[PDB]
Amino acid sequence: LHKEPATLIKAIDGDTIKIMYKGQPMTFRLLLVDTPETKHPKKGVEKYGPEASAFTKKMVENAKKIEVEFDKGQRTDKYGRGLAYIYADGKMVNEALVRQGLAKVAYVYKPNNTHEQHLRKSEAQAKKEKLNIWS
Repeated sequence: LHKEPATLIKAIDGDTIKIMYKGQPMTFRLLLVDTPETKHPKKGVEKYGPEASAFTKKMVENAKKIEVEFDKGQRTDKYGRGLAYIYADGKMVNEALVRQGLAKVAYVYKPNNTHEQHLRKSEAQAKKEKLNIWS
């Protein structure tokens, strides 16, 4: 797995960010994490939804460099969204959200599950600290 440079275009939700990748605007979905949504299909603006959303947004908007890291499996989902680990200044956005109890580790689909263990380790820590979602 390789990190590739990308440019922020706009944060959309806790789990979705629009980025310029290899010169193309693309919507990216954060791999392996589910955050509460402000959009969400059925639901709507669930609890911690606005919180996860502001977290992702501040973190990617205040970064000097954003990098995209594809997993070993398919790289887009059925909506055309990129499936990646997103890094802000060397820090993985997907892990940061899980470490703060602002996301749960998702339904996992091999072979896109390389950082599954790391994330689960951060999820257990946030639960144990009883943070946000976990309180």
